[PDB]
Amino acid sequence: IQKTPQIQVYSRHPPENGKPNILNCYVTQFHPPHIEIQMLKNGKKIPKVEMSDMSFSKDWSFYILAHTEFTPTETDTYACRVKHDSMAEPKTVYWDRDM
Repeated sequence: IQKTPQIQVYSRHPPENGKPNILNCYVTQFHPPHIEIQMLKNGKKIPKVEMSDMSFSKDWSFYILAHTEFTPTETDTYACRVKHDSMAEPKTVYWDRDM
């Protein structure tokens, strides 16, 4: 049947407040390919998000990478929100600084 996405949210480099960085949302192991991915800053969709082409895995699933430039601060929250038919509602995964 439908396969549920695995979602990994991570920065390129160890985060330092006030230093520009790249935030990534890597979504894997989903089927069918229809999916909606948003990267969020304080709950608001980030307008400048780059999406890789979607690829297919030999384990019978699709994967894709969203990323954006960001500057971490003490108070800003970042997340990736993923809507897929395998799930009853969109899943929000927070960037975890305790990472």
